[PDB]
Amino acid sequence: GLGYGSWEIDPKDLTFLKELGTGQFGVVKYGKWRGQYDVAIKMIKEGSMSEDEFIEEAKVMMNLSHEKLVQLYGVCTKQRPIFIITEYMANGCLLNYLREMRHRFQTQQLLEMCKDVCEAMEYLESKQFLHRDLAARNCLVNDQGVVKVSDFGLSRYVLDDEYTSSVGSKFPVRWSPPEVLMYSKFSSKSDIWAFGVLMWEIYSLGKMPYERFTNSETAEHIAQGLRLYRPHLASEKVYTIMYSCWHEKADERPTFKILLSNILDVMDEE
Ligand SMILES: O=c1[nH]nc(-c2ccccc2)[nH]1
Repeated sequence: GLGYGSWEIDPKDLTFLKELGTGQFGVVKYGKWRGQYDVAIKMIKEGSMSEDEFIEEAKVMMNLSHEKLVQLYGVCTKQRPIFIITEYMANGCLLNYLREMRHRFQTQQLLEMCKDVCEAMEYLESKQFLHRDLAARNCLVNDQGVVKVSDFGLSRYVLDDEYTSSVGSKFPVRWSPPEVLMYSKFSSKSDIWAFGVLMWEIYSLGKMPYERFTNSETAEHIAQGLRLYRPHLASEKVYTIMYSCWHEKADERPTFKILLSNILDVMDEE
C-alpha cells in the first residue's frame, strides 16, 4: 500500500513466533505475515551491511524464482534495523542437518540434495547471477527434506573486511578455486568449484573440507594442484562428478547444465 514499493514489506504485518538463532548479520526469527504465511525474518545488525546497495539489489533478487532457491519476499526498509523476509525452511541449515547422525541418510538422499542445489545453480547460471559464496552453510532444508540455496549474492554487501578479503580470517578459502585465491578472479567457474566442494560436504556428512589443514595450508595445497579426495559414501561416478569441478583450468570445468545431466545419469544408474 501507500508508502511501499513492490520490494517493501510492512513490518506491522509480521507476527514473531520463535528465535531461529544468529547468523552473520545477526538475529533470525520465525514468524507469520498477515497472520497466516510462514516467513523467516533476518534482523540486519547495524553496520554489518551496505544497505542502500543491498536494497537496490533486492529488486533483482525478488525476480529470481525457482523452486530450489529460497525465495526473497521483501525487505522492511527505512527503520533500524532493516529486516529481510524470506521463505521459511523448517529444518534449518544444511550443514547442521548433515551432521545429525540420527538421519541415517541413504546415498540416494545425498544425491538428491546435490540435484536440488544443482537445479538452483543452473537457474542462477541461466540468469548470469553468481552466488559468490556457495557452501553447505548457505543452503537450507524445508519440512519435506528439500534442499534450497540461500543468500545468493549477499556476500557483495558484507562490510566486515575479514569476510571479503581473500586474506581475511573469514574468507571462504576452502570453497575457492586457485584463480580466486591467487588473483580474485570470480566467474561462473568459481561457483562450479564451490559446488564440487559442497557435493564433498554432503557426501562427507558435513565434515569441514581439508579438515586437518589451516586456511593457509589449504591455499598452498590447492594452488600446487592437489585436491580433496573421495568421501567413503561417494561412488566412483559421484566422485568423478565432484572432481570435475576442480580442474585447475577454469574453462575445463563443466557448466551447471552439464553437472545436472551427469547427476541425473548417476541417479538412473545407481
Ligand atoms: O532464510 C531462512 N529461511 N528459513 C531460515 C531458517 C534459518 C534457521 C533455522 C530455520 C530456518 N532462514
